[PDB]
Amino acid sequence: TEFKAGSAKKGATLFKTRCLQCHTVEKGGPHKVGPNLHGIFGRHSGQAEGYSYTDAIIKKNVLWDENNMSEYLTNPKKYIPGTKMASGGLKKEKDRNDLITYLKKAAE
Amino acid sequence: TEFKAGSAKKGATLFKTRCLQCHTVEKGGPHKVGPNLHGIFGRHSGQAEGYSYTDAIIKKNVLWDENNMSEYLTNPKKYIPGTKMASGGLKKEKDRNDLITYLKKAAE
Ligand code: HEC
Ligand code: HEC
Repeated sequence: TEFKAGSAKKGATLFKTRCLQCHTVEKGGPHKVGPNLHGIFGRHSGQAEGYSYTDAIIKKNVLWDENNMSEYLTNPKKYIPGTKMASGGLKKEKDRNDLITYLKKAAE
Repeated sequence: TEFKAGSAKKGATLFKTRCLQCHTVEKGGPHKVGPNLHGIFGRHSGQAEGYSYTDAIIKKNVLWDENNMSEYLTNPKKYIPGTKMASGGLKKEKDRNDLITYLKKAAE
């Protein structure tokens, strides 16, 4: 990979401070500004049901792997021009690594 | 993605004619020349237990997604220099697509 396992604990707190505002990760969690992320890994972009995605994300049709998720998080709009995810991104690979480690584990 | 779903039926027969010689895909299937492929998607390269992999594959530490699997199949040795998988590859994207479609489904 080009993703290195980080601290799932560190990633949990990054999630809460950077992602929670718009998303849930638990199975059965609701869509909010952003879609619930349970089971995101291996799923393609813009496929959660009952969520209204941008045309851009559906069509980018990104396959979510720890690798892909990394570029996305780096700079969402640069990666999927047109996305309405209003996040400036996680510029440090160390933060991304911790977050993805946490997300790999909690969205399963 | 850059992978398009094909014919799972077509992929089953490509598997049997090109992959079966060295691999099994069923859960509980044994390692043969090549490792059993059950649950390969989302797993990193060189991690099936009880199989003796090349140094190269372990270290390539490729994360298996439909996308990755595609490049691999295209030309194994060009993608993982040092691998002992003795396959010349699947040059047509249409064949790859059918195979991966089948593999996505059978290795789950
Ligand atoms: C609101 C201010 C958000 C914050 C903070 C984060 N995300 Fe987000 N996300 C948001 C929206 C509005 C959308 C949908 C975009 C669209 O163009 O329709 C998303 C989407 C995602 C995705 C893609 C989901 C898919 O089903 O394809 C992922 C993987 C994602 N968001 C993850 C994520 C993470 C891990 C965040 C914290 C670093 C995060 N987002 C912040 C809104 C918002
Ligand atoms: C014997 C002549 C093989 C044929 C035909 C195919 N594969 Fe293979 N595969 C083979 C070996 C000896 C190995 C291990 C390589 C090493 O360097 O140790 C592999 C490995 C794979 C992998 C990687 C597995 C992992 O656990 O990381 C995959 C995804 C794979 N093989 C798939 C595959 C497919 C789909 C094939 C048909 C087109 C196929 N292989 C042919 C041996 C042989």
